Amino acid sequence: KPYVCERCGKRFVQSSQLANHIRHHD
Ligand SMILES: [Zn+2]
Repeated sequence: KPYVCERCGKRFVQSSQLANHIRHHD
């Protein structure tokens, strides 16, 4: 899955979790 945190370089299998991840960078 091409879903990686542009903000810290961590990626996720789930698009939801990646957005959840980056939501914590908001
Ligand atoms: Zn991140």
